[PDB]
Amino acid sequence: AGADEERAETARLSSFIGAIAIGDLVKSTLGPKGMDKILLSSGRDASLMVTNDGATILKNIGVDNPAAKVLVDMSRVQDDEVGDGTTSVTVLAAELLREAESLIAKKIHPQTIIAGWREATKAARQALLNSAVDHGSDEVKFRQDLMNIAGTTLSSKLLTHHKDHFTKLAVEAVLRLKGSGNLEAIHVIKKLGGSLADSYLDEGFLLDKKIGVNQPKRIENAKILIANIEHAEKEKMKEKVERILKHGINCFINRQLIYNYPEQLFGAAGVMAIEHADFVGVERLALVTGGEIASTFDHPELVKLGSCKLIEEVMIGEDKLIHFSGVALGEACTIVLRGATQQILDEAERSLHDALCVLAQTVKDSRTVYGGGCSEMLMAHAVTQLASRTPGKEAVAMESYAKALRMLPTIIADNAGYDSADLVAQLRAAHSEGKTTAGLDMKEGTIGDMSVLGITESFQVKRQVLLSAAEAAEVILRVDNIIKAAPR
Amino acid sequence: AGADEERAETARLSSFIGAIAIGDLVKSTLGPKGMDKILLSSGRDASLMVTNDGATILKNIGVDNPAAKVLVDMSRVQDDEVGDGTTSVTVLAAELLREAESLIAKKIHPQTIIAGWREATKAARQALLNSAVDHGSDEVKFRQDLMNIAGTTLSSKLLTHHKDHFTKLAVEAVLRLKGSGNLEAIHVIKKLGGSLADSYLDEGFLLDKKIGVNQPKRIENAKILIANTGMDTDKIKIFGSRVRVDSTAKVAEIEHAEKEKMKEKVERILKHGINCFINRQLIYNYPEQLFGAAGVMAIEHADFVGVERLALVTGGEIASTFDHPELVKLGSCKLIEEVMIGEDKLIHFSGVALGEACTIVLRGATQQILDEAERSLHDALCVLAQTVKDSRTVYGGGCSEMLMAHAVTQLASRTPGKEAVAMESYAKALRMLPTIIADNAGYDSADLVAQLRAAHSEGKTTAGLDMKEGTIGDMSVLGITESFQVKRQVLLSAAEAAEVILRVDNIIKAAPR
Amino acid sequence: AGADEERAETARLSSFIGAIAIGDLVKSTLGPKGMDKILLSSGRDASLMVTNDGATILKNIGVDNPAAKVLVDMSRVQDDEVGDGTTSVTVLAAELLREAESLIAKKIHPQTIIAGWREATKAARQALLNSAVDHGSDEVKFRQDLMNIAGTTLSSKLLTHHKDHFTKLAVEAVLRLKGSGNLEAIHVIKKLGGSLADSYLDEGFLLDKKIGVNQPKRIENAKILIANTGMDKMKEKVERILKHGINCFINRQLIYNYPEQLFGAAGVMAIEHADFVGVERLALVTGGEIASTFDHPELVKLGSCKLIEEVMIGEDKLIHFSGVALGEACTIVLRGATQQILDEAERSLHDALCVLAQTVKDSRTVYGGGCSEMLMAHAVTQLASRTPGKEAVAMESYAKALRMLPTIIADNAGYDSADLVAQLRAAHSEGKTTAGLDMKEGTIGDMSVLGITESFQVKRQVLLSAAEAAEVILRVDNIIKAAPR
Amino acid sequence: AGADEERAETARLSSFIGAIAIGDLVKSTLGPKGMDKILLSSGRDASLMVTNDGATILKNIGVDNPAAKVLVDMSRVQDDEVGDGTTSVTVLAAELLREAESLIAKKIHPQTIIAGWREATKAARQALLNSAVDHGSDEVKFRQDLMNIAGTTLSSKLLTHHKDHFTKLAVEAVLRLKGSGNLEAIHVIKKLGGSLADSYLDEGFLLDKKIGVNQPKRIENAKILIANTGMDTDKIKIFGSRVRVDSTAKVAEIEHAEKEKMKEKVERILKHGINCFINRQLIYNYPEQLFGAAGVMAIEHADFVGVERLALVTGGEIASTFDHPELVKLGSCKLIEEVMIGEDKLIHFSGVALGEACTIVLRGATQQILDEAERSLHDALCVLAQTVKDSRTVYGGGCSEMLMAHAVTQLASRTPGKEAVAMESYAKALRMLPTIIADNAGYDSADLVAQLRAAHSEGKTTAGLDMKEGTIGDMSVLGITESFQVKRQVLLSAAEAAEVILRVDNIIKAAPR
Repeated sequence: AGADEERAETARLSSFIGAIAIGDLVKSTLGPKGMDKILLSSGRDASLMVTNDGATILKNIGVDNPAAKVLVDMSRVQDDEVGDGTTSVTVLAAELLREAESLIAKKIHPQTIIAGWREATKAARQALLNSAVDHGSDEVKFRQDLMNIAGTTLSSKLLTHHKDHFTKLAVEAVLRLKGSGNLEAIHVIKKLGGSLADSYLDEGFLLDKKIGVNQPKRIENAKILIANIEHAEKEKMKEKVERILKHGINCFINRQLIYNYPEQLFGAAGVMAIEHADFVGVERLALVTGGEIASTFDHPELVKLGSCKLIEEVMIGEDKLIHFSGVALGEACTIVLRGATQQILDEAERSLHDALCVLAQTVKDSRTVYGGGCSEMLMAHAVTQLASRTPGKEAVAMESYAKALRMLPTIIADNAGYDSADLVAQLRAAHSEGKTTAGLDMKEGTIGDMSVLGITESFQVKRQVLLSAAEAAEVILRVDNIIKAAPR
Repeated sequence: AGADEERAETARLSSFIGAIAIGDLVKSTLGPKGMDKILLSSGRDASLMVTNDGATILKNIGVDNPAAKVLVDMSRVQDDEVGDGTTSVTVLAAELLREAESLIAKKIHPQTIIAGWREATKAARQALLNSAVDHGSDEVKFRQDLMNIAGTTLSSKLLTHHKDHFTKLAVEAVLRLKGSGNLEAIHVIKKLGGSLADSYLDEGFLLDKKIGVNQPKRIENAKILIANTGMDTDKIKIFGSRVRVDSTAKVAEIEHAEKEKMKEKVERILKHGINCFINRQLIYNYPEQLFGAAGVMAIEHADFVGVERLALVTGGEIASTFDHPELVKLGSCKLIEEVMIGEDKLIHFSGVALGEACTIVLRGATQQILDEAERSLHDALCVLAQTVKDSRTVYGGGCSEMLMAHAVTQLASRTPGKEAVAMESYAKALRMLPTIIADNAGYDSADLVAQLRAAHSEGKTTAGLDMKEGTIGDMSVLGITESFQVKRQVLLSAAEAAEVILRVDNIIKAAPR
Repeated sequence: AGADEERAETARLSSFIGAIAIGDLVKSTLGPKGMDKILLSSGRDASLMVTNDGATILKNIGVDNPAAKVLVDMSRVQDDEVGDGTTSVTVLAAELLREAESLIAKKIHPQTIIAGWREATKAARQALLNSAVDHGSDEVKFRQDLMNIAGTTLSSKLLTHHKDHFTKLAVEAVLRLKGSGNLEAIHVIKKLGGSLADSYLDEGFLLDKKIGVNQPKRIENAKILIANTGMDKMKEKVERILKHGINCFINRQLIYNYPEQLFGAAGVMAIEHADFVGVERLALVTGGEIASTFDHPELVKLGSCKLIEEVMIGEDKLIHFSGVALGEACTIVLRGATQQILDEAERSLHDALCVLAQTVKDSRTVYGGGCSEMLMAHAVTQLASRTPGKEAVAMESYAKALRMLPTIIADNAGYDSADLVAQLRAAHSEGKTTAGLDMKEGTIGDMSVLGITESFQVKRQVLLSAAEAAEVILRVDNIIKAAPR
Repeated sequence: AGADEERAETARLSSFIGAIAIGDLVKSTLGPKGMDKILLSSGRDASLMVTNDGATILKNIGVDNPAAKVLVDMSRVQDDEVGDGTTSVTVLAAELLREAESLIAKKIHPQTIIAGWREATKAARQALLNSAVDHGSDEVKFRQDLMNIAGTTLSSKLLTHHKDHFTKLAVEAVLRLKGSGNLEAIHVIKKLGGSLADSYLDEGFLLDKKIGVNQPKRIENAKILIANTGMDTDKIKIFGSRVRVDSTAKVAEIEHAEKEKMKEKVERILKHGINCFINRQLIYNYPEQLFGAAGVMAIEHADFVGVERLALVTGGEIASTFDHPELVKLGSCKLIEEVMIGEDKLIHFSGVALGEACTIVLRGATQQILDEAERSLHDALCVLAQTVKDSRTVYGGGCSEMLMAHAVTQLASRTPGKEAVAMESYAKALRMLPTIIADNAGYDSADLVAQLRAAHSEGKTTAGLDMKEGTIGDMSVLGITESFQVKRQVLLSAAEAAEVILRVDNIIKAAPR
């Protein structure tokens, strides 16, 4: 018999070990004091990637022979419906495995124990019916629009002091982006500087390049041009200007290298040109400006369409950047974030991305549950009764699944800056009482009414995680006759 | 000549160790709650090969120095007559070796113990034409088409939580396939996503490739072109040099030649009404612009295995140089289209006039467990083809094995000297199988042995090992049956294979390399 | 992904060691007795670079595996806003790590302590707004212009013999600079010549080139031509040239020899291979021009006429562009004995140039010499006991961090630091804002009389930077770098 | 390596060690239950050779420094005269060295003992004409063709279950081979598919090659063409340089010349009706297209040994340049087809007018054991031809050996001791064969030797060792007899082979080793 064939302690052990390694990096990731991690791999890579977004980093690397890559793969499917909030789904699945060592002690066919997954099914649907849910989300909405879930996504981030304001801003972006238009060209970049808003909302696309030191500082009623013996050269210079002056051209964007002679002309003319502009920015721009047909210098007049509300290069603080705004279409937009400048700040890139996808499905699902772990504690109180009442080893299955839910309250609290045991202690009493609105308040250090906060979780997050968490655990109970394995 | 010299007992030890190692990995697999395990090999494979079928996994890799690969090789010949169901045959041979320690204490000649192997042929009587087996297999059959044996083969396999449905599907595939044709062009692939059914049973042949973004979405009344030689043209055997030509107007001569190559492809193609072009290799860029405007869909670097299968299905192609079109090419016309299965974009060839060959498509939840379907798929194809045309089956769950065991113990004493001891050791070899079935179950093996024997001795052949139950039950209610053929060949298989292990050192042939 | 992984107690230690190593090198660089440090590297380094200014040397090199480069990187953003004065911000951030040993003694959760940083948010108020004052820096100002902060800024620098005079000069530059809105046109170079003044203030831009050992010395009502393309034909250049009255030609590249004979007879001074960077500033200065082919003259070119001449300075002969109409851009020229200490001036100026531009805009400053530093410590001690407690242990620890600064300033000076710290606190608690550490005295004295003051901006930004940067350290692992192994 | 450091008596030891090493390996080979051995070597070999025939493996390899190959080399001359049957002669020679230890304490002139070999001719002239004999074998013969000695040759080999049937087949092969025509063109190969018969008789020659994917599947009324020179054209007597052409304009002239080679082959081909072309070497690509359209099957790189044999079979041909077709070549037109032996593909040439040369194809149930058939077949082919030609035989199963042993023991003692001691040592040497026959039989050796001697001493020549019985039985009833020639020349040759052993040490083959 060839190859390494493992199922029993052998499969379970490897599954066990894969889950424990992932949980330690991820646990610090969740909540207000969530920690940013940068990964550098020695060999076959040359830089450190900053991602404290659990979904993004896990997808990127297939580090070991032990099983975990497939478990990792299913999270992204989750991340398109809701996906986000905080990365808690992976952590819960991992701890479920730890009780399995206890299971070897009971030394029997563990498949009967598989009933825990059945238990997961009732518990999953139970949280889909029991408690209070939002009835709002009218469309546009005066202020139930945000200050809610994005804030919870933001809760996972330290930057959430001035930032909670920024989170509010993201819904304005979604309100403009809904209906017939698809969830297309959305661009966000953080910047160096300090103001009350700590962010500006553009009515257009944001780019980072400059023609040269010479040229007009900014342009208004702007026109945009996008392009795919020495005396003879001058003819190229003049044709450009002759076509240029009549239009009133204010800005030129070129995907590739730009010839030096025209640069001189642009400065005097009052026209801003961009050398080697990135192609991806351009495609988003075409949808935004109304598009144009890009070919040879014949491109001018009406083959070119150009929006003109306002194009300017503005110092936001440290580094100069160029702002395109006021697109007539409204389908494609850009949001500019600001911060104190840290890896923790790059964390915000995750948060907003997390926020845009969630609202798209918030209107479509018309269903939500309370955030801050309110949903999770309530399920736990109900499941505890269930374990003892049922007969057999089935009860063992049911009891272990129930205690898994305990960690979410603990994980949010641990990164809070407050002691988890007391938190776990106080939290359970409130939820048991039958008070659904009450949950974990990171800001107050204890428990409070999150309805006021407005924090809510989208309906899709609870149903996909609970059913799919099974892969981590199914491997555990296929059989447990305990023989070999190759631990790590 | 060439060291590694072993004889008698020294030879037995290398042999003895190989048999014990194989049994523990394979033991887990047998029965309704069997085992599926993930294989990593590193350096030359770089992926997870989790295999349920003992036969499939054993053939793929020759892991170590001790001899066992040859014993493994023999199982496939058994498979190419049926040798599947649930893997049990390898285990019987392994336990044969344990009695050998007993044999040294015997103090007789060890090589007429070997004559015991002819006894194994005699043992064939116990499992052959002994006990009623099955009825049915009318042809096309309304309800006996499946939900029987495939389900049991699958029962030992984990995938059966959703795969038991897949198993039912496979006989539909055999009904279309069976006839004087024999067994060709059955193409089956696994998909990285899907629905509850987890399989879609396509009308014809399924391939996954696209010409490029520019080109028409569908073609109908389709013509198919297959070429041995690529579209690419230039260098030949001898470059003649990397060239620049002596002036301005001769550069044009080389450029012009490329245009002709374009011209031949369009002129021949348009008359035929060419809907799709499939080439097993690199495709030259110039023709690609042409195909888009024409309304023709081409496939770059199509796999040769897919192409040959397609040729049988379409009606064949004579694959030569650009003269290849019109009648040297036989094109079947129905529909060729690129469709999305439910996730990834694939191209479907269907509506084949021949009808001889068909394609099965599988879908899943994206895990190690999903790749399980790929291996189990191979396992399923073998069971169903044989079950319908052999018109014979035996009760599963080890029911057949215990009944045989009761009769064999009696036989050894009955014979006189030399014949008696050899045959008895073979007889006890049947006893481990009941134990192996129960052990993977998660239920107590010792309890199982005494209760099991009592039901078989009594005469009720239906009773067997019920893993779901944890005790002994009625096998027939389950619908668990084993192909008749697996038992007939295994008895012959075990006899020749078991003593291979008793004579060992390092056995021959592979085919000259 | 692989990497090197450290967490909670072990990760903190690596952070701990990086902070302590930096503080010892930087501590010697504070106040009138600051020590000059010299460094050498091989590969992309050409020669020994010696920098008093902590920010300049730290930015240049990421020497080893331990984490510290990002903390270091941050100080420069502060520098554009102000940064300098004396390097102390790095020291305060470093010492806050010492209380971490105390945190293990706490034995619970390091995150809760982090609340003190919020308490610091309350700060940047009580430090300077309240407690210590400076009422002045009204605008331009007759005598508070200098003989103040620059002297302290240069105190850390050994140059301060002749150099303190140089420092006085720097505030004159700010006065012209203030009004329009922002800094982006100041150029500073050092010369190999020597004089008591040790510096000349140029009303325009300074460049170091000559046409050749021929051509007129002086041009009048000068017109300036800048060309993108090289001169590498004779008649076209002269015909266009004569009509303009062309006094000087500057080309950013190789120049062709035939033209050169013509320029001398005409009475036109040309510059060969003038650096592009100098030219770009000149364009803003002179109104700019479009530097095209030989169609360049007349209208596409703009020229500023005042005085362009070659004048010897000390030893070397330099060419002076001056009298710019715009007024936005100005050039500072420094001269000295000619030693690594002289190069120290290059390090030293990027410590005073930035401060002054900011001094007019803030309209606020604080007394220097650590006067602000001890007073803030007295105020913060009260805060720890008043806040109920979680925010208190953390807050008290921050307060004691301020105690080291008085000690570091004294240590540099050549006096017993504890005695110094001791005498210092009594004067600050008294209510006299002006009183501070007088290193020359060896005791405490009136900071205002010898003039030292610190920009308001340095203290308010540092509080935000030192604190927030320090907390990222406890949670952050690996830090951006190559890290093979 | 310089000085061996062995002295006079120890010189004897090197001979002594060589004899003991060889006897154990050959020991399993003898008698109805024998073991098959596989050898693996690195250094100018290939992949594992398996030899049941002791003579074949010993002859092929010069493994080590001690003397033995010269003894070994001798067995082949025996093989031409008779050879095979079972390998026993090597075993007896090795045994005689064991008594030499007894001889050292026998403070007696060792060379006198040599006279034993002088009287070893007594075994030579006494075994001959005083025991058994065969007098039949008329020619072809209805039942004496086999089911005799070949079965005995096979008996030494375990395969005797399915295999004894195969041995019977071999005589059919010898009968067709007999007449005034010569010993030419015999070829045997095995197939990996199971059948009870395990063999098929092919009327013609078997080869395994094909023209390509295109071409008619089979041909009928076939004409065969063999070429001494390759289809490839360019080199000629004078190369014309290794050039090509300075552009692609002038490339056309060279290409045109190629077409003429294509034309000559078709013109000559069509008139003849040519159905198959066989060439021993590389085949040029251009003609390949021609053959497919014409309907002619050609073979690329055909092996020369098969070809030469084929020529005798087809009536032959004169192979030279392309002038070679029509009358210069003679072809046999019965049937040439590529047929699948239910498994691995191969091509069959059949219906030869000459009848002089024929080929045997064997099929295997599934094991190492049927490569054994290659091993076994060689033994069966040679033995039967000898039985008819010699017109003499002796009883098998060791019947001959015990009788002679009884006769030898009396002569030594009753003659003068100088000639007596030598003779007596020789006598007990014959004793081991009875022991080895029983040893591989399955019964205790001690009991067997004892019961054996009493029956032979009494006077029944027919009685011998019945391995199936485990005791002594009537040899004649089982039909086992040994060719008279195997006994006749072994006694003479063994006597002169053993003599070279005691006196001479170091000896071996060629240098580099």
